[PDB]
Amino acid sequence: DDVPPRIARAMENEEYWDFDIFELEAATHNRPLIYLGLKMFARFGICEFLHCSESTLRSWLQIIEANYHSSNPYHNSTHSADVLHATAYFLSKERIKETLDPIDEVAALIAATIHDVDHPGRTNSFLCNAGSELAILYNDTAVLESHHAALAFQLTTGDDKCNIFKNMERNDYRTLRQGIIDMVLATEMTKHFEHVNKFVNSINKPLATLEENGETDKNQEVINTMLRTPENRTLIKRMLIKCADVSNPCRPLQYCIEWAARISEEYFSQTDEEKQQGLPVVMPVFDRNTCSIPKSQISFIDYFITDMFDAWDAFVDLPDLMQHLDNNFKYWKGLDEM
Ligand SMILES: Nc1nc(Cl)nc2c1ncn2[C@@H]1O[C@H](CO)[C@@H](O)[C@@H]1F
Ligand SMILES: [Mg+2]
Ligand SMILES: [Zn+2]
Repeated sequence: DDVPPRIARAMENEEYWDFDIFELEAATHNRPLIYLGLKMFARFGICEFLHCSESTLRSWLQIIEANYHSSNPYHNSTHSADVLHATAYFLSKERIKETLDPIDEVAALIAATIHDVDHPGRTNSFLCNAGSELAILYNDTAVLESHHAALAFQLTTGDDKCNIFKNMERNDYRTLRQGIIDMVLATEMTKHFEHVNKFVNSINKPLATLEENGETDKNQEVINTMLRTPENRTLIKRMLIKCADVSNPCRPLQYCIEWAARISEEYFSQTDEEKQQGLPVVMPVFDRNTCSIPKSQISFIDYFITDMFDAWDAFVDLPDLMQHLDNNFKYWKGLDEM
């Protein structure tokens, strides 16, 4: 409640898409997740659903945020706060509000908080090739993604004061647990095109077919009944977490460039380490001495972003995001100047 002025001013227009997440980072002193978490969890009314106190949530938001590495350029508490902000925005839209249930809204916002917890600034491929402690632990299969979720529940349940899932029912926790685990694991990029195709075939194409009839009262109930099933809700949740995770190209141009520079720096550190240690170079194009950042961002957007957000926009209707995507894409094209 009693938040100091600079941090309180940074979180004024937090419902809006245009949000100064880096002012919050500077204001909070690399602690943006706890302050943004407090307001976001309260606004939805998550501790009323979970039956937790304010002090239980503060201890929970603290211990996860401590395990986020400040040394990492991109994968830190500020990134998870940006994803949490993106998550809440998509949940607040009319398509997602009317489709999803309150249990799903809680699972999404919790998942966004923990999805990259204890990131080593490195990819899965690096850890498998290096023979890391977690690579051997998870058998070179969803190494980081399983570690993020597994460690998050170890921190939450393992300590009594940190446990936000203390007063819940037996059935309510397991459905919530299965929901959070699935959304965190869905962020793995090897299954990127799998999660995009399953979204288009099961949601968008049926919804496109049903919309041919019109806006009749009986037909809207069929659109409701079809989307609101457990299978399709999960596919919407898998798509929502994926989009919010890589929503930085759809931000305002200042933030887009900042997110681009940070993730690029995190690769150059990895590429320098792989050369010195004598590991196989899994990311050859992302080297500080040869990489074009503008040209790299164009390749990333064309491969991952453009087709995914096309599907997500067609479903949810996101005119601000797709307009920013067009403005940022053309800016990266303009920086060649040769
Ligand atoms: N803007 C981005 N550019 C590039 Cl090359 N990779 C990015 C960008 N934003 C996110 N990523 C990557 O996407 C993955 C998370 O979905 C991570 O491996 C890494 F963060
Ligand atoms: Mg990930
Ligand atoms: Zn992520």
